[PDB]
Amino acid sequence: IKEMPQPKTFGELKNLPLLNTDKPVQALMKIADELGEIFKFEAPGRVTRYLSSQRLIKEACDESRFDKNLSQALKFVRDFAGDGLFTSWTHEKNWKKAHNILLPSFSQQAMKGYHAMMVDIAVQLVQKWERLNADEHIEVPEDMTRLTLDTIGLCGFNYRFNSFYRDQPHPFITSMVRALDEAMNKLQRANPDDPAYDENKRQFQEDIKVMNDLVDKIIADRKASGEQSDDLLTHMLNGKDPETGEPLDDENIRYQIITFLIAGHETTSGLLSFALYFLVKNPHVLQKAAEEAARVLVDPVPSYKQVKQLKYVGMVLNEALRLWPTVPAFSLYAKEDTVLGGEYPLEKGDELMVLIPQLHRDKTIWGDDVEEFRPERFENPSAIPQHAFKPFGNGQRACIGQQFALHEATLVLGMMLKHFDFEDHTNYELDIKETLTLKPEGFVVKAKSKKIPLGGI
Ligand code: HEM
Ligand SMILES: CCCCCCCCCCCCCCCC(=O)NCC(=O)O
Repeated sequence: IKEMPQPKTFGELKNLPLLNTDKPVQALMKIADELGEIFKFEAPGRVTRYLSSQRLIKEACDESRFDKNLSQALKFVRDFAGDGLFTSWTHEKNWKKAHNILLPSFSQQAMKGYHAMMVDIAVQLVQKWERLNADEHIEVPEDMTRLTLDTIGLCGFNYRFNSFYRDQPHPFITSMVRALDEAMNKLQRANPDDPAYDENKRQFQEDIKVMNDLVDKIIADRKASGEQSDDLLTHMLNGKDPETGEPLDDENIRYQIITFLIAGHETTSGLLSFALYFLVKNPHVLQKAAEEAARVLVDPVPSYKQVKQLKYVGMVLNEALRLWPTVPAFSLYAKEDTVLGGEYPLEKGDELMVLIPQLHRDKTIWGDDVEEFRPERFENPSAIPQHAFKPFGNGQRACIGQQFALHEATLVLGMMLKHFDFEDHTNYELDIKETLTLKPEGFVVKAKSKKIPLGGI
């Protein structure tokens, strides 16, 4: 047994005020650098322990001892995501039921079926950039969000957000971002119901209505449609769980739609933005990735098999996920009393937070050069020790859309690298914006076309 390190306190508020920053994860990473593999974080009537080492996180990932917990951030997101897959407890009937009903939507057969629609949106991104004038630059995260939101909309719901037809935000995105920002900001509130937050509450309810009005539109579009679809929404509306034999009810379907539109694009936009950022900051790595894209993507538009062949692009994405996993943490609770790492006693119900970016910087696993961007670390994924690399979470509660995200991002990054040479024209200083999720803010580049014709579709 050992005393646990803990950061600075603010009297009766304990550690709570440390979350009074617009960059909490980054603040927690700095605390982990100072305190080590584990530290306690107290708030009035609440406590959790932040883990940063693979040695302790591998134990936390033992599902016989710990189950997914809804962190305070997820409890706030649940106000609009309900018992959708991301914010449901493992023991709630609707978690396994929806998991069984929707898993087929991420099968290899399904991925092959989404490919053409991913190409449709990727072609729109490449055409936008080909059409820019000499003077112009690209707002990277903004365009990656256009791409990822449209891709989940089309592949998952046969709905076109038509984001490339807009210069300003879709009300959905504005409301989604503001809702996630509010959840993050509520983390530091000692008195959530003080009147000074009435405006925040009013705005939060307004943003939730906007998201629900969009769900209404997607559902109306499907009912009134003639096109026969067999996508995510088809399974949500018609699929039956093999175990219970039951389909989802209307309320849960609405929560899944909101969940998938948000989880199904926000983090992929972050991944693509960080990958491009690292590529322009590491010229030799960008050269290797571009060479592979040119060599592999020999047709007017990429085939599904060709995307699977973009090995180095895939390594680039994994190395971007290592340094800046866009869902930066996940939470666990102890199923029963147990001892963590042979020295930290936990009582049944105690919470743990896995700080993924810190796990990914564990020098005892990766070597000392953890801050370097080296895709080659992922040349042979099998040599990576179990539970050392966890950008998609753990076990039965791991990311259900992992393959969708990586196929979309590999396809798009491959096409980007094939069609343009990129320039960090402002020598951009990394600024990571936090809204629970992480993404570069203000990242801009110039893309000079290689003038390679694009195929139809
Ligand atoms: C590279 C982009 C992505 C990253 C880094 C990511 C990361 C994660 C992580 C860390 C979790 C576990 C959360 C926890 O334990 O609290 C998770 C869960 C989940 N993700 Fe992803 N994700 C990504 C893309 C996607 C996409 C594109 C979709 C939709 C197709 C998606 C849908 C989900 C859902 C529905 C869950 C909840 C699964 C369950 O518990 O049943 N994710 N993701
Ligand atoms: C409905 C799908 C929603 C997808 C959004 C995913 C975001 C999940 C982010 C995980 C939490 C980020 C951590 C924020 C900082 C922190 O340590 N908070 C402590 C806490 O929330 O208890």
